[PDB]
Amino acid sequence: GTFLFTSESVGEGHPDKICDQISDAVLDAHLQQDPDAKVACETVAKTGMILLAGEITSRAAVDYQKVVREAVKHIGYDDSSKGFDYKTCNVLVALEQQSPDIAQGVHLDRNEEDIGAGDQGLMFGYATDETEECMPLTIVLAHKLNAKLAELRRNGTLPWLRPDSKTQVTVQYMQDRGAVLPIRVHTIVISVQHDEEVCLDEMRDALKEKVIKAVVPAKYLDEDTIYHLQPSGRFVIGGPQGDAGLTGRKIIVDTYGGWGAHGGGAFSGKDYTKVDRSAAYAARWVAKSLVKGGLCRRVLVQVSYAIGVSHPLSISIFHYGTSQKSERELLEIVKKNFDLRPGVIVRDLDLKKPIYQRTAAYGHFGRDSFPWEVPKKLKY
Amino acid sequence: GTFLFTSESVGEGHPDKICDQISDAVLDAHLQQDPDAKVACETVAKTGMILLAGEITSRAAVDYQKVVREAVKHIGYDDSSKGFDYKTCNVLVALEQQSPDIAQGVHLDRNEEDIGAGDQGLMFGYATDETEECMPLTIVLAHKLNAKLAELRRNGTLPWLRPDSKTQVTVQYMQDRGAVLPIRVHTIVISVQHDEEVCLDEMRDALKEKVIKAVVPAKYLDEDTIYHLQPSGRFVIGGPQGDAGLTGRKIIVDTYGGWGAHGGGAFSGKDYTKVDRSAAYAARWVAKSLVKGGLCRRVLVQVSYAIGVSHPLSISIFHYGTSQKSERELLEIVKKNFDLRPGVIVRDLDLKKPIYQRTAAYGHFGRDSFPWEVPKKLKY
Amino acid sequence: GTFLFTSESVGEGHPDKICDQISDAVLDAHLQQDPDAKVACETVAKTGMILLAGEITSRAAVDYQKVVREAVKHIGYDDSSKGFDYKTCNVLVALEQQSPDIAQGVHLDRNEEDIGAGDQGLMFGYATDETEECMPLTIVLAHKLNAKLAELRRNGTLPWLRPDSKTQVTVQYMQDRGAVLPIRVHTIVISVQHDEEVCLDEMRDALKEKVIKAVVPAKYLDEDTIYHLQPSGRFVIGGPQGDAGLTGRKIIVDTYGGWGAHGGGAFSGKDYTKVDRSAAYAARWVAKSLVKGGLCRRVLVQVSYAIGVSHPLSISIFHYGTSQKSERELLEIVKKNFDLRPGVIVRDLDLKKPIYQRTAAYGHFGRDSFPWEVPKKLKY
Amino acid sequence: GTFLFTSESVGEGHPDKICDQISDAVLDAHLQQDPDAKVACETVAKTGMILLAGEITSRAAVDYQKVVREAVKHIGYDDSSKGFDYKTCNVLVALEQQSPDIAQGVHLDRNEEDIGAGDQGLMFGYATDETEECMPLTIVLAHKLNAKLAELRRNGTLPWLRPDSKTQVTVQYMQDRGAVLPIRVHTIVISVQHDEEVCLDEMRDALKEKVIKAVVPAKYLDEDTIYHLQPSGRFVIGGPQGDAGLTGRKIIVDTYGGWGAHGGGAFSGKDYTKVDRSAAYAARWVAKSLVKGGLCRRVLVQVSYAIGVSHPLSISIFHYGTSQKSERELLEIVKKNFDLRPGVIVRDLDLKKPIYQRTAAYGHFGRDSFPWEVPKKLKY
Ligand SMILES: CC[S@@+](CC[C@H](N)C(=O)O)C[C@H]1O[C@@H](n2cnc3c(N)ncnc32)[C@H](O)[C@@H]1O
Ligand SMILES: CC[S@@+](CC[C@H](N)C(=O)O)C[C@H]1O[C@@H](n2cnc3c(N)ncnc32)[C@H](O)[C@@H]1O
Ligand SMILES: CC[S@@+](CC[C@H](N)C(=O)O)C[C@H]1O[C@@H](n2cnc3c(N)ncnc32)[C@H](O)[C@@H]1O
Ligand SMILES: CC[S@@+](CC[C@H](N)C(=O)O)C[C@H]1O[C@@H](n2cnc3c(N)ncnc32)[C@H](O)[C@@H]1O
Ligand SMILES: [K+]
Ligand SMILES: [K+]
Ligand SMILES: [K+]
Ligand SMILES: [K+]
Ligand SMILES: [Mg+2]
Ligand SMILES: [Mg+2]
Ligand SMILES: [Mg+2]
Ligand SMILES: [Mg+2]
Ligand SMILES: [Mg+2]
Ligand SMILES: [Mg+2]
Ligand SMILES: [Mg+2]
Ligand SMILES: [Mg+2]
Repeated sequence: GTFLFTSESVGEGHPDKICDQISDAVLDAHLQQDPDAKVACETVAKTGMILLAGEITSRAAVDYQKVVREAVKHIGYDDSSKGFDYKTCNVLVALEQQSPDIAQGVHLDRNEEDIGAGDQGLMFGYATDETEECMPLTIVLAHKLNAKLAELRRNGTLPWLRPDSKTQVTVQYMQDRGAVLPIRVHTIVISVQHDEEVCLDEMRDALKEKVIKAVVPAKYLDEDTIYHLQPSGRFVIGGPQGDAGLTGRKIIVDTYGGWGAHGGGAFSGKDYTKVDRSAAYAARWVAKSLVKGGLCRRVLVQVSYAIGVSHPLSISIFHYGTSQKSERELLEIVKKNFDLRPGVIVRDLDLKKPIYQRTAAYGHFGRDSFPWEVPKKLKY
Repeated sequence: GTFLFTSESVGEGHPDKICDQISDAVLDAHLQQDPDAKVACETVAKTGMILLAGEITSRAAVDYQKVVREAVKHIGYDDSSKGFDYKTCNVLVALEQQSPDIAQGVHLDRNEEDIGAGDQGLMFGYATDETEECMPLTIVLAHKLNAKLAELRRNGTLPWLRPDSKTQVTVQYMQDRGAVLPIRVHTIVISVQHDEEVCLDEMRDALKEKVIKAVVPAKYLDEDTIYHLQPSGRFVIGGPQGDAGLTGRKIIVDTYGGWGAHGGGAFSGKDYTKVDRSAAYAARWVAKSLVKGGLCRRVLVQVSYAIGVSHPLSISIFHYGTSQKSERELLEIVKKNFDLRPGVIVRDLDLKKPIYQRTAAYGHFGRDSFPWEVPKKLKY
Repeated sequence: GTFLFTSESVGEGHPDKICDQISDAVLDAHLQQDPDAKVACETVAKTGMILLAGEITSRAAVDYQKVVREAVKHIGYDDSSKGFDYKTCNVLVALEQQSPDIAQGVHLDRNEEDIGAGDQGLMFGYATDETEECMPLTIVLAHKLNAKLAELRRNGTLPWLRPDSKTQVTVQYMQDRGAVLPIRVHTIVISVQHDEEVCLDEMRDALKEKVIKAVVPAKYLDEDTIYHLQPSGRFVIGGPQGDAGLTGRKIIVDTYGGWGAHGGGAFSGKDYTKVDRSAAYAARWVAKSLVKGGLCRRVLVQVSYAIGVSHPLSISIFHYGTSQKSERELLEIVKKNFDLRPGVIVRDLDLKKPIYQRTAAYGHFGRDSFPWEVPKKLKY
Repeated sequence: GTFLFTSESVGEGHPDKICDQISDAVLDAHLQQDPDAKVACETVAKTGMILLAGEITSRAAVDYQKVVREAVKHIGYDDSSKGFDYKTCNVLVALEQQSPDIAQGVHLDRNEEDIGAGDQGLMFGYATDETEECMPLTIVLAHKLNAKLAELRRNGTLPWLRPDSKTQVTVQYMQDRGAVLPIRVHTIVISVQHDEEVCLDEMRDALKEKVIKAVVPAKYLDEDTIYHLQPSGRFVIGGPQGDAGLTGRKIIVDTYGGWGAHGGGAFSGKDYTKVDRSAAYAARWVAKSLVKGGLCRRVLVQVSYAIGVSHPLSISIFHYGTSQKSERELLEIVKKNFDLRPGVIVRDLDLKKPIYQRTAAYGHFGRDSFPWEVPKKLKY
């Protein structure tokens, strides 16, 4: 009856997450001036370099140097001794207008409600009753361990901490009629960039006492729990200097930590016409509405689109046997209650608001104060 | 009892797939000279630009200009009229050595069998008895539609075709005791870059008669099947000019098309010490061995690692109720029969051989002549 | 009594000259919207790449992709078969604001007439009565040979010509009391990029009959004149693909072809507060005013500046013995008649007008319709 | 009888000079392994970025990251607080092979002595008896002021100094039968990058007492000498962050500070087949041999070449009336005594030795221990 499941998360200074945050800072900067900006901004990070590459058509006047450098400052990379500095890094820009062939097929001369999907693709939403926020415990804990590191770095409790971090949590679960019940934490991994001066034993002691014990309820930890803390032994070189970063290379950290499924599309740097984002957000909204509405305990929702077509091509519901209603019955409830055209999702979820930089670390789901996390009351 | 599932694939000239192929061309070039090369090569593509960024420590002498340009030539981008040309594009290189802090924690002064995982992470393998190659029909068909386009482009049957393409296939399935049985094709999408001179009606006629009807068995197509062929209406601008590409932004196309699960790690540009690749390949091998061995009809396998630790932290088996044996029983069979340390996987699957460029389009799984696709005979 | 002197020139598609033209296209684009734009734009060209690097503080909204690509189109690089294409090349931008430390020292809170020099430096102007335009015959002929090539390329007379070209002219002169008198052309070199299909003998025949004989008066050519036409034997690979280009690497071609002197400063990509440009233009104006005013036959003028100081630090006149007046007397005439503060030069020479792209090939001096080429009437 | 002349120099951390030093570090790195390396390496510097662009064909295996970063370390940019750091800056490489069309025209299948010039162009050498090193006093003093700043920076006397500096020296001269005699220093400018903490009055006091008075003989300074010390008032932002740098943008600082003449060609990043360097070095050698041989007091030498042709196209001697021999007589002495083919100059001046990084700051001429500064004994 029991099994293991593992999820990971990364910190705000992880090189891939730096790129996601920058891409969404750029998106927000455009939306502040032009709510209808078309944005597809990829970021690449390596030693001393932020490169912006992609397509933007917008009426906004954006200072890319300022936006990029302020985002990196916020993350905490402000000195060459940390391996990266917002004041002195290179910022290169290779941005062009959106292809007119895409524009004519997707949104030119179309009513906002009837805007075509900005691309083809598939997307999944997922929800589980195992936590109040309707997310897997494995990823919730992984995120919280990274957030605790940032907190202790920023308040001076552990001044040897740097911004680049990774965590991983293995939980032992019991099966419960298709739902899952967390029993204990089996293994925790933490790797975090650090200054030259602190030794390994001090780091491992702090990671156990001030990070893990501050985040994970004691009821989940026991004599058998395995700890891999600074398992490489040394992590002075970090950030983009240690490892190249790219936008959209943490798509499982951004979503459900391996639970449910993923259709492949990245979120960050994209406006609402890119269904990779808007439709994945709507699918989460559907999944969370089904669980918080008491129709099931655990659920996966698939949707798909074709470029230039407003309505989804397919919708599917998988409830793992956790509902008295059939999956067909749930599908019909979803069809009666949701309009999954991108031009309607934008209204329902306020997707022209410049709130995207907030989403780009610690996961897009199970977080405070987003429209896709507020359940819709269902009629049936 | 029936449901829809959708998967996509992309062609060799899709900008993300260009980057995956280049990253693996670079990997292969190093492995040809130095079997123990440590490679973490990211590629970025935009109008007129290939950028290499990442970390390589190798004894090989590699001409990056030649490797990159030959890969782009193979894909078919050989003239400015197509939007990209291997002869005249910019190739920029920002490659450094692997971090010594990583090297000391992972492989320096370690026995090959006892090499630590090159990073933390989670990985999944999947197999399904619905096709002989043990892959989902949705993605098999999607891949084959892109390969047919490349074939007809290269043999001059449809000389208006360009290298950038995307396909998407929705299949109606029936449930069968946890396994899945394909009934019909519900919807097909094809978008492909084209020359200025061909009209939309000629393209849509050719896409139906010479591509779809040449790939999809007639038994799956009927009067109700939906066709979205060149749904944007125009796709002259394409390749990196139309849309920026990055390595590792097609991870679901590379694997199972939404079926099973994904741990988040990209494959291309990485040597065998990066468990994102080696352990995902081994997990496929386990999944396919369980199905071809008659122990189940459909199966998902999770594994996870910590950086610097050779043995996996967790292993999990999910059989969807398609075995007479318990999941615990299958886990014990897997533990008795496989050694999932990266330093052993490398031997079993010949992962120092320069065969990776072959994997970087049309999916890494269900393909001819790879060691991870040859089942292991199981003792129990 | 006789001696040789040699000067060179390059065509509009020479890689260095591509960069000068782009830098001045960017300058003009800013000046069209903001006459007080502070611009220091460097351009770099290599295979498939235009990079903009430098400092701009301006109220203008400039589309750098459009400006760069239109400039390259004008030059004639419009197909991958020519080695470079404005439609498909990479354009990268690394532009920041002008340093506030420079701004505060040079122009903030200063009256326009009393603006400080934007940098330290030295500059020279030169004029010679040997041609009506008051320029050395060697460089006048070199420029005209490149312009003839562009003409015959653009009108289809020699359709095998490509935009990248270089010329060089050696003239035998006689001394005449410090002035110089051209006697004959001693040697001509022409190298020009060409298509694969034309042979060397056809090219050399055309270069003699349709280019040289169309430009150089027959009185200068004789049986002893030496011709080095396509002396490398093959020049198919050309433009940035053959040789990297940078802004400000043709400063002698831009000025006097080795005659007179040079202080080292580049012209292109710089607004009027950069005395490298404004003061060199004023010094030409002084030199040409002295010669056209009948005060001398040949003259060199030096000026110099310190950053943040409005008046020149030094002014010097060298007349080669070609005046009845002393050099001291000429210096006093120049001091009475010219105000060489950058904030006054800007008024006199209309240096906020967007006419700089015009200057960036075929030399900045001896050209039609520039204020620095119209003599000032001198009082003394 | 008296006149002013002004020359400038820049420090090792001036952004243009950073690029020259890097380009020559790369050249030296290749020559250490392959004496016949063909090198044309341009460097570009901006905030956080070193870009290498150009053409190299060589048997050497060069680590461009190491070479670039070590050069920047030597200069003194080792912390983000100084505006640039060798440890954390971006290094990008866009290097290709030399064009085969150039190679076939210049050196393939040719005897070393009969190698063609690597390009067309003109070059000048100059010498003056006004100093023992046969250089203009104006530029000698300007160089020495920058070297003094570097000395006091590096020994901790003035720890507020940073690596980016510029100087300028105006000397009052008397005419002496075509030669020039220095009388006094008229004006000195010094601008140097500095830390936030030092005030302007302390800087100006130190610049006068510890720099100027330590370099310039007191006999040249008097009550009328003008001092412009930190004339901008503030220079905290500096190096590539303050101003973009490029290779070959200090060609007058590299040579004669405005005296004599310049043909336009840059020196740094080029092997001996590029006559811009080898022939300019030989022309200096000729000029210095004429002066040290007692044939004249001041002399200018022009040479020119065509690509693919070994012998110069023209040679000219201008002695300013400082010889009893005619210029024709001096030309014939030069022709009898020198062989100015690049394949002979290489032997005479040891131009395959990796000593070029040494030349790339403080001028290429008048410096200790170079073959072009050792006079040839002349037969006539
Ligand atoms: C796995 C190291 S790196 C990925 C592999 C690397 N591209 C290579 O060249 O081998 C991925 C992430 O892991 C973290 N990291 C970096 N250095 C260390 C280190 N010395 N120890 C532990 N973790 C580290 C950072 O987040 C980094 O982005
Ligand atoms: C969805 C177009 S693009 C992704 C959106 C784009 N970044 C934007 O700026 O809007 C993704 C892929 O879709 C394909 N594509 C490109 N142009 C067209 C087009 N005009 N019609 C249909 N498909 C197209 C290519 O594979 C391309 O990489
Ligand atoms: C001297 C060739 S290149 C400068 C040298 C080059 N960097 C190298 O790597 O050897 C300078 C210029 O010369 C012209 N050029 C280019 N190819 C040829 C050629 N094959 N024959 C004659 N001239 C040529 C172009 O203007 C070019 O910018
Ligand atoms: C003239 C400043 S800059 C050239 C102009 C600049 N591109 C602009 O955007 O206005 C040239 C050189 O001058 C020195 N410099 C930089 N900042 C200052 C400053 N604040 N005061 C004095 N000199 C300075 C450095 O060597 C620099 O490369
Ligand atoms: K990476
Ligand atoms: K993209
Ligand atoms: K060059
Ligand atoms: K500059
Ligand atoms: Mg990554
Ligand atoms: Mg997608
Ligand atoms: Mg993509
Ligand atoms: Mg990973
Ligand atoms: Mg050049
Ligand atoms: Mg200057
Ligand atoms: Mg400069
Ligand atoms: Mg030259």
